[PDB]
Amino acid sequence: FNPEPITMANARYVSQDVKFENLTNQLPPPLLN
Amino acid sequence: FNPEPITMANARYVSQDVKFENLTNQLPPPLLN
Ligand SMILES: *[C@@H]1O[C@H](CO)[C@@H](O)[C@H](O)[C@H]1NC(C)=O
Ligand SMILES: *[C@@H]1O[C@H](CO)[C@@H](O)[C@H](O)[C@H]1NC(C)=O
Repeated sequence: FNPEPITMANARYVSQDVKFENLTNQLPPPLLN
Repeated sequence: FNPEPITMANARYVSQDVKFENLTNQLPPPLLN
């Protein structure tokens, strides 16, 4: 257990899913335009 | 053995490490902003 910032080093792009959280604040850089 | 240019087709983003090289010149295209 070690909380780290979310980047493309540990995230991958996937398709839309209804279990996925819908974020409008503090978007991680992968999810930020 | 066949040296080819470094691109995103053969490189993946990883987290910071102390044994990684520190590049300031001729940065590969994945490492330019
Ligand atoms: C996120 O959005 C999808 C599509 O609107 C919705 O089905 C789902 O209930 C929402 N909530 C979360 C956080 O899963
Ligand atoms: C790269 O730079 C960092 C300082 O941010 C240093 O800790 C590390 O040893 C350097 N790596 C090499 C192999 O030069």
